[PDB]
Amino acid sequence: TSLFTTADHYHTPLGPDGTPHAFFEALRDEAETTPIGWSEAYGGHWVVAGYKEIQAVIQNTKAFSNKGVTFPRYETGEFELMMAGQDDPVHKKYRQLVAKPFSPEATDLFTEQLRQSTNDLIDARIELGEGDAATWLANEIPARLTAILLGLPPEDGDTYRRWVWAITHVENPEEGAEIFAELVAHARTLIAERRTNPGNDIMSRVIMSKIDGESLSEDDLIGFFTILLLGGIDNTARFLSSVFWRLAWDIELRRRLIAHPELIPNAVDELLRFYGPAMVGRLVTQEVTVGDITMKPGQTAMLWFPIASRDRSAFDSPDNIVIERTPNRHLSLGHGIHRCLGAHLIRVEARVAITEFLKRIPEFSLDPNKECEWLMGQVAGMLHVPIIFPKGKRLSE
Ligand code: HEM
Ligand SMILES: CC1(C)O[C@]2(C)CC[C@H]1CC2
Repeated sequence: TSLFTTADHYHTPLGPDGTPHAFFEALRDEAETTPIGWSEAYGGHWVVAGYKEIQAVIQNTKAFSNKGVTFPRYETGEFELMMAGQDDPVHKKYRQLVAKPFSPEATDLFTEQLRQSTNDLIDARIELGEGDAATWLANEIPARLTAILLGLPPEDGDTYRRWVWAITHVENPEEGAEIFAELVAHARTLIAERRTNPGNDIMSRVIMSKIDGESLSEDDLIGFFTILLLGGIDNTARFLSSVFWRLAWDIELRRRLIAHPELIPNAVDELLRFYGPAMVGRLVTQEVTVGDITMKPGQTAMLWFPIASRDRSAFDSPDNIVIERTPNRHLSLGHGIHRCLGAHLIRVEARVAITEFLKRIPEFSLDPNKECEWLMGQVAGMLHVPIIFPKGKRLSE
């Protein structure tokens, strides 16, 4: 009996705790014998579970193309994801356009506004003594951050979330395409507006940019817009929700982060290893052998990062969250040329999220009368995290 045969990142068996982690652990155990397995899901594809096997695939850009980065493909109409859905040299040229504003020295400029924002969000419910940490904080912190990066109105998080849902989760493909078409319409307007009155934001920047003497097509710009929006409203929101969930019941982890704030960055790294929501696909472009398996052009490999992150040959006590873990060479933010662009910014954002929350609400728990909900997908993490806590006081009247 092989767990690879019906492995499906959108349909992962959930254990009693609410998460797919029992299943991830079982699959990790099997992968010690079989690091790469065939799944009959999505018409048939390779599932890459072993840590060193994922490293081998991800370093091989000659045989594995990022044209298959989403599998099954995200609903983005005729548009593609900039950087993430491209290979070199096209890929490298586009990333260079936004390398500078995503560098650590540039993104640190947001840190104090991130603290203020997180605190203002906490204000909204602290007097109430209950709330969904996902909808209330985990979703909102990166949505607002993302809106600032894209030069969008920060109060329209619900609109941006509807678009993201269409791209990633809506099942009816007519609706999904229709709703992605709305994004495109809003994106065209914004681009036209930044064209005449540019600002400091990333969109303004890329609109004013030039590759090989030529300005980018509108479709390219829409691609930039789309992936950046995804990085925030999907990936970060789900990661932060899972973290809030863990802190809600794991009183031992919680008291330590409060007692050792100097440990928070390292714990964020460990949390990324443990609750890293993402998996990515690769399109096989030439015959290639990895370990025991020979893959063929046209086939797709899903890189199951969460399983690699629990590989006993790469991490000691992989099933434990050890906040002092170092080094921690997890794959939650990718590796190689497609390594997460947000990287340092997401670390700072997670650090601030956690620090201010524990500072304001050091005691809380899961709501016994409302259900948690895990969202399965290529990006997987908690969607609803209802909590209760002793009523507090706002900082800002
Ligand atoms: C917890 C939050 C996040 C996680 C877990 C995550 C995960 C990842 C992973 C695993 C990759 C590798 C893709 C591959 O190998 O094909 C990647 C790439 C990428 N990420 Fe994210 N991400 C997060 C947040 C963000 C944010 C906030 C942004 C931007 C605002 C962003 C922008 C990008 C871009 C542009 C790429 C492609 C870079 C390239 O192709 O060179 N991400 N991400
Ligand atoms: C899952 C992940 C990491 O996020 C996006 C936005 C970028 C790369 C892939 C696919 C889509």
